[PDB]
Amino acid sequence: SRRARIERRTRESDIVIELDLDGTGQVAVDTGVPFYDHMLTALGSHASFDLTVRATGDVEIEAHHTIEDTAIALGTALGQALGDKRGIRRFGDAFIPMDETLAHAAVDLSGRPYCVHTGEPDHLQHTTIAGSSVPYHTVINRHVFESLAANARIALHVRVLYGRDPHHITEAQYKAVARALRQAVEPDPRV
Amino acid sequence: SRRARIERRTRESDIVIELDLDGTGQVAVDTGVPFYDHMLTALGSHASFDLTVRATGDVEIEAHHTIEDTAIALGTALGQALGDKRGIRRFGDAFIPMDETLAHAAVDLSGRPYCVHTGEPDHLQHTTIAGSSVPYHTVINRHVFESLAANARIALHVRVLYGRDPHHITEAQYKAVARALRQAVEPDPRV
Amino acid sequence: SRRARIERRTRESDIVIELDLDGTGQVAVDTGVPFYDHMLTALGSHASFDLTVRATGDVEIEAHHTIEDTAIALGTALGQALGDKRGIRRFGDAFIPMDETLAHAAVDLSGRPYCVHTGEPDHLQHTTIAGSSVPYHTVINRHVFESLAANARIALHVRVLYGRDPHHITEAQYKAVARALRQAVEPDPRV
Amino acid sequence: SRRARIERRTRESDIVIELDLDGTGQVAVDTGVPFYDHMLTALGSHASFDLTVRATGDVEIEAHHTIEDTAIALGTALGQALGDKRGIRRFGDAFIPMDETLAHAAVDLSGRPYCVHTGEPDHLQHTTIAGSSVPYHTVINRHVFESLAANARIALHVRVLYGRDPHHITEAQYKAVARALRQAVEPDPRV
Amino acid sequence: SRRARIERRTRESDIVIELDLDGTGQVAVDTGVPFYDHMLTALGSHASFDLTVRATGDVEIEAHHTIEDTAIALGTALGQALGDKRGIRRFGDAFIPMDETLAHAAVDLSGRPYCVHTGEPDHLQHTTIAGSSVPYHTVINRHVFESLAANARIALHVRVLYGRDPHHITEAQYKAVARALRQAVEPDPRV
Amino acid sequence: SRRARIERRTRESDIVIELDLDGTGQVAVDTGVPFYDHMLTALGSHASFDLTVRATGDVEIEAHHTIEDTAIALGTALGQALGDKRGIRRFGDAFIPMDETLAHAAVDLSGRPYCVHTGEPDHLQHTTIAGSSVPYHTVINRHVFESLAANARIALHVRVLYGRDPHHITEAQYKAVARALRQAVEPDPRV
Ligand SMILES: O=P(O)(O)OC[C@@H](O)[C@@H](O)c1cnc[nH]1
Ligand SMILES: O=P(O)(O)OC[C@@H](O)[C@@H](O)c1cnc[nH]1
Ligand SMILES: O=P(O)(O)OC[C@@H](O)[C@@H](O)c1cnc[nH]1
Ligand SMILES: O=P(O)(O)OC[C@@H](O)[C@@H](O)c1cnc[nH]1
Ligand SMILES: O=P(O)(O)OC[C@@H](O)[C@@H](O)c1cnc[nH]1
Ligand SMILES: O=P(O)(O)OC[C@@H](O)[C@@H](O)c1cnc[nH]1
Ligand SMILES: [Mn+2]
Ligand SMILES: [Mn+2]
Ligand SMILES: [Mn+2]
Ligand SMILES: [Mn+2]
Ligand SMILES: [Mn+2]
Ligand SMILES: [Mn+2]
Ligand SMILES: [Mn+2]
Ligand SMILES: [Mn+2]
Ligand SMILES: [Mn+2]
Ligand SMILES: [Mn+2]
Ligand SMILES: [Mn+2]
Ligand SMILES: [Mn+2]
Ligand SMILES: [Mn+2]
Ligand SMILES: [Mn+2]
Repeated sequence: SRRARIERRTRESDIVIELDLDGTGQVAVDTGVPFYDHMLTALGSHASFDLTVRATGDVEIEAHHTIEDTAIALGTALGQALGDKRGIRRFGDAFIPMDETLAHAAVDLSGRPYCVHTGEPDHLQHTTIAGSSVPYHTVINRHVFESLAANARIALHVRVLYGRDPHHITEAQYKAVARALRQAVEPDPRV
Repeated sequence: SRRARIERRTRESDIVIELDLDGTGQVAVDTGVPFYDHMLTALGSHASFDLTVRATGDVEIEAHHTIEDTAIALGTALGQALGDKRGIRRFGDAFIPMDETLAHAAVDLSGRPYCVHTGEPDHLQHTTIAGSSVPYHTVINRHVFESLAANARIALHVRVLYGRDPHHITEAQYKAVARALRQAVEPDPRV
Repeated sequence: SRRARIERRTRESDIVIELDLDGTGQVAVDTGVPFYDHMLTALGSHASFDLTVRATGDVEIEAHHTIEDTAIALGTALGQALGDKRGIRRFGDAFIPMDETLAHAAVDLSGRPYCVHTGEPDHLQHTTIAGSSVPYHTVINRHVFESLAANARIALHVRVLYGRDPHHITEAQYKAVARALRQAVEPDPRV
Repeated sequence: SRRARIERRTRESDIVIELDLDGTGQVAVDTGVPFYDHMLTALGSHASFDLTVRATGDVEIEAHHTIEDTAIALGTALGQALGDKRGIRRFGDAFIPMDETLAHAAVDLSGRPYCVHTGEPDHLQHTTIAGSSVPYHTVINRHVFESLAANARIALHVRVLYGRDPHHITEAQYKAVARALRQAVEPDPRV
Repeated sequence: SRRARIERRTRESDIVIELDLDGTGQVAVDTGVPFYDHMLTALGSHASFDLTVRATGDVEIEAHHTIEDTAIALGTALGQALGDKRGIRRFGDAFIPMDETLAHAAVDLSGRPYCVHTGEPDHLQHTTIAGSSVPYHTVINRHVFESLAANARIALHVRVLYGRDPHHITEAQYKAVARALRQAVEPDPRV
Repeated sequence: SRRARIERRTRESDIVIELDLDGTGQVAVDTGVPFYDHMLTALGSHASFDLTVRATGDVEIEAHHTIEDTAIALGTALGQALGDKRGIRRFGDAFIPMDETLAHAAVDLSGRPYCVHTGEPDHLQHTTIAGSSVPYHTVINRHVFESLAANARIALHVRVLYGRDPHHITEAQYKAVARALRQAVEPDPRV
């Protein structure tokens, strides 16, 4: 009903997105960038989407291109699956506490494409989250939310009220966008 | 059931308000102040009210008196239609992104009359929104929310988190009050 | 179903808590600290809990010990009654206007124990709310929210956006925690 | 062996102190000032003294005189019970965390009478801890430590590294003095 | 006598902790995060615990989850092994110089769960300690001490008085917690 | 058992040190610099060393050379007497109140040579302590602690928390190093 399959094949990467807005958190994400996988799994789960994301890109250079193309593809999927947007809440927002962190997101689904990202501590502009694989530079967080908003054609405002740990600060934001989405996407029993 | 008809006839103006709290956004507003009409149409629509507003006043002087009397009348209608206020959510709030702007409103419907309006950029104290008709001075925004809160006898807190365009800044606030209202006015399945 | 009875007997005090998460605001609180009684009655009521709190302690010293033990016991009750936490909203938040005051609370019920309390004016660190009985020092507000979060094992973020009156500032916070709780505790029709 | 009984009868008050340095925390304190009782019970207990304090004074005026005379008497008892001070550690110190508070105390038992009290937040100069009885003004904390040091004829340095709650800030200090005392008073197996 | 075995199996990780408070520094730690292994080996050794820690987690994402779960499990073990806490010193503290660094830790074992971490230079919020394996982001230090304190249900105050090298700054803190623990955990010959 | 005899013959001075770590404060110090004698007598006594120091140098120039050579020799003695350092506490620290002054010292005996000296008031960089004999310039305090740490091959951190009198400020530091030493040097019943 509200589903979309998006294939995005660029020089730098290969993306397949399968999205059902009216899901139960059946989410599977593999991008070659494990922390990104973790963030997108949280987003799909907490938005109660069913979501598959398969992506392979030029991670030898760094995660940037793959992360960006994936977000673009995902935003495109979101718009398509939304369709005419009639009968929905339209607006949604959510606060996410995560230990010391508090993040917030608000959305207007029928609003024009726009992203405002504020409150993220300055050290996240040069912070790396690294494991045994391809690392994630948190400076990309903004890029993701902008790409997503621009291709879903929605208004997305993401705020960090405060926080210290970069993992918490980032996950809380992704989760906040997710629940904001979940709320806004739901059928509105009055309109 | 939760309806009210208010007629307010002063030296400066003539107002008729017809309000149904449990509506579907059937809204018709004509005050002689087209931007005000636009704001009140948004308020009624996004609050899921059914709302008629017919007003004629001394617009040769400026919109102030008509805008004020209308808000007073509308607040009075809101209180009357609310009645004993039993069984309702009581509290409501809403975030409204509008391009670069983010506005918020929170309400307590059984709280004592009170309005706090904060965060609006200083240039809105002397900004005019002008078209082919009677203009709207944004400095009035505050006046409207205060008049509304005082006559509905509710607690109304309106915030602009940030914003640049005066049209966006104002509409986002009106819309925020609307959805806050809509939430608070709804029947609460537990109380 | 989601109920708990907690008895907490220390050197300083004696506490009995009876808690039903799925209640209708049937609340009875007696701690020897009337303003605390007032705050906890508001918390239980606005959270739509059914709640009994009977407590006797060393109020000759001051309210601190009794207030603290009670909050610990109450948090313990909340955790127990929550049980495995499956099927619930998990996240909740609420804004509470109270005349000039605006307070907010956000919760993550499956999050790790954590409390962040911010925005409370400095004069509440040495303010007393006094009547004909045992007085309440508002500096304790923080202590209460921390104790509650630590023993329910949840993430609790409480904010005062602004305010002047200490009674309003405190009640608005207690009420905000209550509605945040109420939301987060509710069954989620999708998970 | 290291015991002392002190009776101090002034215009303002009546004090009896019974002190055994080599005790097990058998402590009983009654001054008419319940919070003071609580602080002195903690001091005796954590210092592993056996301690009886019976005091009646002019509490209609306020606790000051009684609190002061008691501390003087207690310091006098400490000196007497110490006697020639041979064979002891002489020096002692202790850190006391108490939730958000951290306090410290260091002592030189054979040093000349001296007290330095630092780091206590400014609002404790006008803070009251009040219950159902005679209240305790925290501004007195300093007075107590000075009186104690002057009459035991020792060097006593009390610090608050940080803290917020006045009950915690005060109790942590009393407890810190207690454990510092306990350490310094102990027989030194080398001297 | 004072031992505990804790198994903690989450989505993100698998932890087994074996803890004897009354040990001789027989410590074996393997978490997949070699620097963490180094820190926990120092903690167990300097606390004179006997300690086994076996942990496997989602280090492809980064060390965070594994580090956190391990600390939670370890804190839980500490509490269990502590049992009723009767007859012990209760309080402990230790200074650790490490070349240019000076760190301190103080504990109250019967105090309520609480952690205050202060004095760590700002560049440790975005510093990485990297070798041939999974890296360690020092921003996590705080997270570890908080998790540990919350699950052992103790008061833990960790301070860096000063320091420059992140390895020294971190190890000195872990070692300080260890010796503070060791002291506080010991049988008290007077209580 | 843990003893050392050091003879240090330079152009500027002649030093003989006899050191027993496991002593009873049998101390005799003669350097031609009476205040230095006083400081070293305090150090040996409060460290419970047995210590003989005989030194003659070029005091016509000033005390510097003799004070320095003596400290070097003493540090060398400390290291030698320490030997393999097995079975000892390793870490030690001590607070020394002295009227208005509070000083602290912490040591790591198996740590690499390092000295950090902080908190000493600026006027001690040009202060003289003078009597009927060769004077002592307090600026040398630092030099002494550095020389001592470098030749004993230990980590020595000396702090003045506060103080006014240069005699007190200096003696408190020497005494603090002494008790820190005494603690760290003692046999550890667990390692
Ligand atoms: O909190 P959640 O259960 O949604 O997620 C698991 C959580 O343990 C993990 O994502 C995380 C916790 N702290 C940083 N990352
Ligand atoms: O965004 P809405 O569809 O609620 O409203 C129409 C919108 O295009 C218009 O009100 C507006 C857009 N920017 C300023 N004003
Ligand atoms: O506002 P409520 O009806 O939830 O509560 C009664 C209210 O009148 C009282 O609690 C109060 C009003 N101002 C300070 N305290
Ligand atoms: O922490 P202790 O057990 O020494 O003391 C009891 C404690 O619960 C009480 O004195 C207190 C706790 N917070 C303020 N006062
Ligand atoms: O100082 P210890 O012997 O406890 O630890 C060995 C030490 O050489 C090593 O842990 C280290 C030294 N500097 C940074 N790390
Ligand atoms: O305080 P002690 O007994 O360790 O030392 C004697 C003391 O009287 C003397 O060293 C001194 C006192 N004030 C400055 N110097
Ligand atoms: Mn890009
Ligand atoms: Mn907000
Ligand atoms: Mn995570
Ligand atoms: Mn007007
Ligand atoms: Mn418009
Ligand atoms: Mn407390
Ligand atoms: Mn009230
Ligand atoms: Mn006095
Ligand atoms: Mn207390
Ligand atoms: Mn975490
Ligand atoms: Mn210190
Ligand atoms: Mn190391
Ligand atoms: Mn030199
Ligand atoms: Mn002297």
